[PDB]
This record gives sequence, structure tokens and C-alpha cells, in this order.
Amino acid sequence: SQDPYFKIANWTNEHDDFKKAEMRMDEKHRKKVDKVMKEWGDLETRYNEQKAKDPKGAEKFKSQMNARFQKTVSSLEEEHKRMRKEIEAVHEERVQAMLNEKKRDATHDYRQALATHVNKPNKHSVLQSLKAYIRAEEKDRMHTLNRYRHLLKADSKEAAAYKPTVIHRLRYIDLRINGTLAMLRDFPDLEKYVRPIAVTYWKDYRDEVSPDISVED
Ligand SMILES: O=S(=O)(O)OC[C@H]1O[C@H](O)[C@H](OS(=O)(=O)O)[C@@H](OS(=O)(=O)O)[C@@H]1OS(=O)(=O)O
Repeated sequence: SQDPYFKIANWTNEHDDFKKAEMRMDEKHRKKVDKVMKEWGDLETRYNEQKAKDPKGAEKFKSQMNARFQKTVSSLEEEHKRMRKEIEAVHEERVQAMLNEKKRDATHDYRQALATHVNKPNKHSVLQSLKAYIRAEEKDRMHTLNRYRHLLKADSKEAAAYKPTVIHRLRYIDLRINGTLAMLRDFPDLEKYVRPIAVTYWKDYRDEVSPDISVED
């Protein structure tokens, strides 16, 4: 069989399932590296013994066993990297998919909040609906930027083939949010009191979730 992780269906707690699967993978990997490193040790002690006894046959053993070892390592290193990338692609797909859903639904509550307003003062509801939408888009930025961060440290290469993309995402997020704020222009009664609150909340919420940094670049 495979990991139970790949066939889930609520995705509601993806972070926890992923973080969990990642340990089961990470740990399973540590199981193998230990087994190899131990094999190396037994192999290596042997060389030290037959060192002065069979210096010719002994030495051949060292060259030989290095090739094997070197190879077995590279083999493992790849497998892990392969599996790691398989679990992430999946993860990043559900997270994006699930984030989108929040956007999708947060918008609905928003546009209803506004339609209901036309008739009667959905005042407070409109805002809490907007702030919800904002939290959703901003969470999309925070996770994206963060992915660029991990890739900047893992693959300074894979990383570069993402920047144009990251820049494209962060742009439309701002656009979508600004366009979603524009929808208030029509309710003058309401754009006068709700807007300045929601914009401050956007600047505030972004300051908390995805700050600035001074350490490095
Ligand atoms: O898999 S879940 O158990 O649903 O994830 C819960 C939270 O896990 C981390 O705190 C998550 O933090 S993270 O840095 O690892 O994304 C956090 O994301 S965040 O609130 O948007 O910041 C998650 O909160 S959630 O409401 O977005 O699901």
C-alpha cells in the first residue's frame, strides 16, 4: 500500500496531515540512513583489521566498498528528494485549492452582505465579511511568499524559476483586494464608514501575518 495521507478528503486539516506524513517520511528515511551508516562502520572496521594483514587485498576492499557506499548514498538521497517533491506538490495543491475555497466563500458572504444592505443596514456584517475576504487573500500571499523563501534556501535555482510567478501572484492579490474594495464605491452611505476601517485592517493584518525582515537577502 501507500501512505494514507494521499487519499484524504476533508483537506480541512491539511497542515496537520502533511506535517504528520512528513514526519512519517522523514523518519522512515532516517531508518535507512542509519542502516547504511552502520553498514559503513562494520565495513570500515574490517578495513582497519585487515589493514596490516592483507594490505593488498585489504586496500582493494576499500576502493571497492567506497564505490558501493558512495553509490548507495546517492541512491537514497535521490529517493528521498523524489518522495519529498511528490508530497509537496500534493500539499501545495490542496493548500491552494483550500485557500481558494476560503476566497470563494468569503466573497459570497461579502456580496450577500452588500445586497442585503441595499434594503436594510447590514452595516457590521458587510465589514466582517470583507475582513474575512482580506484574511483569505492575504493568507494566499503569506503562503506564497513563504514558498519562495523555502525554495530560496533549498534550490537557488528552482527558486529563480518561480520569482516571475511569485511577482504575478502578489500583483493580482492586490488587484483583487483593491477591486473588492471598489465595490463599496456604490454605497456612499457605507463606503464612508466601512472603507477606512477595512483598509487599516488590511495594512494591519498584513503587518502581522507577512511582515518585512532585516536578517538577509
Ligand atoms: O491543517 S490545519 O490544522 O487546518 O492548519 C491550522 C494552522 O496551522 C498553522 O498554524 C498555519 O500557519 S502556517 O504558518 O503553517 O500557515 C495556519 O495558517 S494561518 O492561520 O493562515 O497562518 C493554520 O490555520 S488555518 O486557519 O489557516 O488552517
